[PDB]
Amino acid sequence: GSFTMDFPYDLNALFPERISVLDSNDPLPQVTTVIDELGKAQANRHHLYLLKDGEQNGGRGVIVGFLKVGYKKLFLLDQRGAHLETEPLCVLAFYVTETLQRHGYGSELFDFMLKHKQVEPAQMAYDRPSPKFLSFLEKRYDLRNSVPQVNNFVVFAGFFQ
Amino acid sequence: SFTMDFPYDLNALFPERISVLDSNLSAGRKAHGRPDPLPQVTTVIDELGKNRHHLYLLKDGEGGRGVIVGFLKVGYKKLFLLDQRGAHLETEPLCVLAFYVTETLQRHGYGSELFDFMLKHKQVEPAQMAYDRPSPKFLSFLEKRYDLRNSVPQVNNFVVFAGFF
Ligand SMILES: CC(=O)SCCNC(=O)CCNC(=O)[C@H](O)C(C)(C)COP(=O)(O)OP(=O)(O)OC[C@H]1O[C@@H](n2cnc3c(N)ncnc32)[C@H](O)[C@@H]1OP(=O)(O)O
Ligand SMILES: CC(=O)SCCNC(=O)CCNC(=O)[C@H](O)C(C)(C)COP(=O)(O)OP(=O)(O)OC[C@H]1O[C@@H](n2cnc3c(N)ncnc32)[C@H](O)[C@@H]1OP(=O)(O)O
Ligand SMILES: [K+]
Repeated sequence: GSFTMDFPYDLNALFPERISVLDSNDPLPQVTTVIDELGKAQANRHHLYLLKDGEQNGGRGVIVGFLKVGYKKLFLLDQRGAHLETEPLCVLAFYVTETLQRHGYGSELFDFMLKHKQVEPAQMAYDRPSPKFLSFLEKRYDLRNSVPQVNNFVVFAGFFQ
Repeated sequence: SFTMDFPYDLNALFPERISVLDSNLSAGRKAHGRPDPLPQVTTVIDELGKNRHHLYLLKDGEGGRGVIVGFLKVGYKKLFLLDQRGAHLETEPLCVLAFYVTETLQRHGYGSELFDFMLKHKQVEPAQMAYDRPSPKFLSFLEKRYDLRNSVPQVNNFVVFAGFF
């Protein structure tokens, strides 16, 4: 249980963000309890996935990572450098808490999104991805061959077709 | 209300800022024996919806589970705007991106309570922000409650008023 709210049906359907918390199958970092604040110190909605793992505090546990995807209208270059407008699903944010990286949490988060969006990794665009995320994509999803862009998004060979 | 523990680095990098605040006029009304009627609701457990943007949720409170009666989402956006004489102008104001109060409770002052809370806490006036594709009811809201009447025509789907400049 991650939320304690009741939503009217209309508000829920028009809710500007889609959010999912899933449980996971180690050094615990320091945490803060969030109560009423997160992040503090015909519409195509982005989908935020959060991963929980642990039984701290009678099962409450800890959110160890998040993944945000979404549709974005992108003007891309193709294989022959021709221009092409398109609206793929994009990874917009991807993070696992530092001390728990390289423990498989990211893979779990990413896999859940694929299964449920029924998209493959080569069919998405990646917004300004970090070195670690590139490595992750190259090593765990065999995404090796990129088609050069000038708009800060990365897309791989399979995307075209 | 949330029941999660966030690591500090994850919290600081969290891609969205979200705030839930309790309603005063909802509390006052219930307290004086004339609470507003709640529609049928769904209990959320692990699913919602089935420069960071800031999402505000207004809770009608119980002391059990309250009810979210409205939401307001703002965020900074880089915009290429036209001014009053049509000169081009790039600027990055706070924008309203989404604004909704559940249907049966519209026109009870709830939208005003959310909008006022955002203005105080973001410390902006309504004329200094831009409005992304606002619905007719929201325009009405702006015109009637905040005296935002004079629009400066744009071609990019955002609405801004004279005071903005
Ligand atoms: C487009 C944007 O959203 S950019 C994403 C934001 N990320 C950052 O700023 C820094 C790193 N942050 C992270 O959250 C993670 O490292 C992620 C999200 C990229 C991957 O999630 P993890 O839980 O770490 O991935 P998981 O453990 O499932 O798989 C591990 C693989 O990811 C990569 N990886 C994870 N940590 C590192 C690291 N420190 N250096 C290099 N590669 C790394 C490697 O491919 C690794 O495989 P290896 O152990 O065989 O070298
Ligand atoms: C940028 C984007 O997000 S566009 C906004 C999305 N809106 C919609 O899809 C439809 C309407 N949805 C709503 O959620 C609301 O009516 C809001 C958010 C626009 C205003 O919230 P409320 O809680 O209803 O506002 P509040 O009760 O404080 O003030 C009422 C004023 O809003 C306006 N308003 C509210 N409902 C209506 C309506 N059916 N018709 C016309 N104006 C309305 C009027 O100006 C009204 O003043 P009046 O009663 O003197 O005419
Ligand atoms: K509360």
